[PDB]
Amino acid sequence: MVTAKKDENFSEWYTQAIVRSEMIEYYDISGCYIMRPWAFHIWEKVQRFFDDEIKKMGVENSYFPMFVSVAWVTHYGDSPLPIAIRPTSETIMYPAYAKWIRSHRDLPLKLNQWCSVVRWEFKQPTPFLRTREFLWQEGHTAHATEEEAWELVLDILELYRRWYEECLAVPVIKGEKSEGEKFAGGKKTTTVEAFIPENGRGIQAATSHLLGTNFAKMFEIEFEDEEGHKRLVHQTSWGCTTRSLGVMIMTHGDDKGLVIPPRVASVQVVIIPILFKDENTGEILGKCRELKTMLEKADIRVRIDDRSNYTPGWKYNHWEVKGVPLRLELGPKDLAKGTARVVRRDTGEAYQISWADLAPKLLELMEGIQRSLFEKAKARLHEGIEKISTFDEVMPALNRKHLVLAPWCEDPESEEQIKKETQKLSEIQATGAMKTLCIPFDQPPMPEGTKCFYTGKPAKRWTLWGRSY
Amino acid sequence: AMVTAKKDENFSEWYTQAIVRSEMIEYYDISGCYIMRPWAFHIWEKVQRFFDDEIKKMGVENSYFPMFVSRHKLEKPEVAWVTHYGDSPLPEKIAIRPTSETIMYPAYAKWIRSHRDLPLKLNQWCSVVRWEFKQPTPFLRTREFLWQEGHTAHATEEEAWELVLDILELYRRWYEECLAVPVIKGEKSEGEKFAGGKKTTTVEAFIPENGRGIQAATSHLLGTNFAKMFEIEFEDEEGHKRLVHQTSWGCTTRSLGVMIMTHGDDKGLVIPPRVASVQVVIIPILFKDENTGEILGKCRELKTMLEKADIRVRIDDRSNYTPGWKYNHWEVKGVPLRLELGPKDLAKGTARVVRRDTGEAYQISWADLAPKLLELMEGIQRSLFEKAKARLHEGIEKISTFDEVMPALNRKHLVLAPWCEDPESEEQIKKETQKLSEMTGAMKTLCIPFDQPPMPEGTKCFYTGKPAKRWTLWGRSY
Ligand SMILES: COc1cncc(-c2cc(F)cc(CNC(=O)c3cc(N4CC[C@@](C#N)(C5CC5)C4=O)cc(C)n3)c2)c1
Ligand SMILES: COc1cncc(-c2cc(F)cc(CNC(=O)c3cc(N4CC[C@@](C#N)(C5CC5)C4=O)cc(C)n3)c2)c1
Ligand code: PRO
Ligand code: PRO
Ligand SMILES: [Cl-]
Repeated sequence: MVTAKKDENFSEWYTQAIVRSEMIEYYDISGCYIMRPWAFHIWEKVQRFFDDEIKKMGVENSYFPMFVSVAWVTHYGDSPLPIAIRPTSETIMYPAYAKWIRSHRDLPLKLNQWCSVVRWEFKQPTPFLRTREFLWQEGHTAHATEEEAWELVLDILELYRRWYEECLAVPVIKGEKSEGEKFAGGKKTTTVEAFIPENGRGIQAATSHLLGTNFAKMFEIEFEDEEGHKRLVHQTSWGCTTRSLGVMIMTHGDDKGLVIPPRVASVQVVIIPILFKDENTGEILGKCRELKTMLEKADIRVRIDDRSNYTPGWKYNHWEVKGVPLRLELGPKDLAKGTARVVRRDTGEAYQISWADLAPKLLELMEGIQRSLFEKAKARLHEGIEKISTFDEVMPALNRKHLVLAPWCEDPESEEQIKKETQKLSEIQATGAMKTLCIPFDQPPMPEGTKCFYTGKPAKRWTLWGRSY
Repeated sequence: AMVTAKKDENFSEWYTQAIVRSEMIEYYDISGCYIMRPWAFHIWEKVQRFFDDEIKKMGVENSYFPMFVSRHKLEKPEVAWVTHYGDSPLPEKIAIRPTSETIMYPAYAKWIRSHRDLPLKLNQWCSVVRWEFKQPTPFLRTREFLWQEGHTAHATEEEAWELVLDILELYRRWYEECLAVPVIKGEKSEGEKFAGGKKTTTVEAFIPENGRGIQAATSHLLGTNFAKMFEIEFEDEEGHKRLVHQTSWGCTTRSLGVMIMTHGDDKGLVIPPRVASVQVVIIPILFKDENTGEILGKCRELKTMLEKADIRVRIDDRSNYTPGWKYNHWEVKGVPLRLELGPKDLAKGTARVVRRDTGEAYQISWADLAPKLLELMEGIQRSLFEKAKARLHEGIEKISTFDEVMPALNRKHLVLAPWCEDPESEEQIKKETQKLSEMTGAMKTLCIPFDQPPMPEGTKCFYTGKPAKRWTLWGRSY
């Protein structure tokens, strides 16, 4: 049972929740975490969704080696050798792209791979959020024109919005990264950002880069034109990781533990026979089995927790901590009345449902839960953003654990200065630096001559700032 | 580009040409590692979806464990050691997984307390690293490869062994039902067994052109051995602690290599319809604007019709290539069926269909296309399998004495021979066969087949002269 309370002791709540739900297991190498089925199934679900969608775009999967020509591999079982793990595979894939692309009809080229990457940062580790090894997908495409590459950047970003909002019920904000926060060596980075109210931090949910021609020039990825001229390809890359699971956990969880959106939950309905220690005669479990078969006919994912020793209250708490969206209780009166009691995890509301009506009503409830989780989260996102005009509004907003939307001149040195000055102010108040999250695609109007909230120069666009992961 | 090496003359060069010119493989600066290009990955995804669906029906759940393993857990030459980060040594070196028993089973020891926690059935899809010094072979013997490894724990041995056999049957289906590759079920010798395990079962395949057997997949009864070393125990119903009974089982991208080698021909790849991401490629014949728009439109209608019968169709309407180039391209890639549509076909209300495996052409009315192509695809799948099965049967000589061994090996055949099953004799046979051969010429056991021929009373071991125990399949091998 989760005993830390989410808003009072958030990091402790997160650690308790992810372990007591059986999502992760600890490991004797720092920064590495076992993904148990309760978490991994969620990965399987968003992976299937995204993979189906990119295949509709003509992206095809592949596998490139994990060794880059540095985590050095010096020996093979104490036989020394005469290596380097991928943090990301641009340098692994792009020589191959230079080889594969010769003329305009070789384009576009669109590849994806699902794999794990290793990033051995010294800083402190947190499961799903920032780890030594994590799973992701990385897509890399090359196009004859910049317009086509940018169109794909935006299509992928929309797919990421759907990954978060339709699968995980997490609202995100589409936007463009500042010059200082864009991918190294690219033209323009787009992103979807999420918000964590309990610590007021923005977090990058996924990222989709217009690399432009810089990588082509560096790796000599050229193609011959239709008129016979050598031209550089225009490239993109885009990635999204198991950090999505962390965001989902933080968005929907409450004081009792996780809440898993029905669309991705490994079990959608747990059937809990109200049986005590020697009560097994087959009457309750039989109807439990019948109900499982019926519900599975409607493509509902069901488990019966028929484990001998635990009380019904133990099982209720166990499955609430895991965050299964619906619980179906079947005990003796239920059996004698022909009904079952269903409790939905997000609100605790209970329904007495006739056995005939179970599969429809549950489908209904699941849609309700999934929509409600999104709408409540979207409302919290909206209540977490203060639209300001001047710098004196910044520190107050940050102390309410909010982000700010402010008019900005988009000068990069100004972003560095704002980082340093908000860090300074935070230490004197006693990680406190505030930085840009994105420049949202949805731009409110910019009245003529609006001043940048920090520099006083002419503002160019509304920019989203906050403390960050 | 097209294949020009002949499969029955320079087999190695033929294989290299077939995997490169079909766009399956790309070479890499780090020896023993290859890029797996999309055309190969499509086949991998087909067999992966099949096997994953089937183990999900058994209650196995997917998971993901770390790629790194500590020195103590690993050792409770193949193994790659991360020893430095930059110029600095790590305080303690850590290893990249060659296999995950030592990574998963400490967690198993912690998760299993009661008979109510069993069975525990997990799988993961990942890659592993076995860094041998010798010459690699794309797909078949590589330093990094993709696989699935399944790991289960049970309250009884009988239950674990049932699961071992059920997984082995899934591997038979993977090879024979999906890839159309015949395999032989059997049990490994004591010396070829998984180290630490109790009993290893296997499906073995055969490569006729070089005479070599190769393990296609493997399913181990670990028994209680690993439960002992990792202290994986459960309380039964009367409060007594018992060790669990364990299995582990794996299958890799080697299967793609075996498929290639089995069905490929002088024109290159031949993909069995069941694992072809493109079963039918439609090639519109456009020459000097003879009815361009109408031909393209009819191609799209035919694709929709075929898709409704679940046929996997691609229209190659790419402009910058000729029809003849498209023929060669999709041939070397092994697409099972090519459909051609031109002005003549447009008028007659028909299409011309060429099957990759034999080259036989058919003229088919549009209304008949779907049932006829479903039939042809079933026929191609079954024919690939049956021809390979005959080649496998012709590549095994049943013998009784050692003096028949070297002739049979020189015919590039395997031998099925009665054997006493003492391990010393397997080492002795290996050494003598190698010496007589004069890339290894040695002969080792491939498996003791489940399907045992009769053992007449008093049959002698082909090598020691002691009483034979069972028929054992031997050969040169990968
Ligand atoms: C940022 O300052 C830090 C502060 N405090 C601690 C750390 C830290 C500590 C460690 F011990 C180990 C690590 C290494 N892991 C990662 O860097 C990382 C990055 C991402 N990322 C980065 C952005 C991205 C998106 N969208 C990219 C597309 C991929 C996405 O998901 C996801 C995960 C799970 N892990 C970081 C780092
Ligand atoms: C035997 O002396 C040799 C002679 N000549 C060359 C080598 C060699 C050279 C290398 F450069 C790299 C390697 C390492 N790769 C592998 O050993 C290997 C094993 C398997 N295996 C082993 C059995 C199994 C089955 N079924 C198990 C389920 C897993 C299955 O698929 C699959 C693959 C793709 N690679 C070996 C070794
Ligand atoms: O690390 C990144 O952000 C880019 C996009 C995915 C692969 N590399
Ligand atoms: O390497 C092997 O043979 C076993 C089976 C898969 C996991 N370990
Ligand atoms: Cl946290």
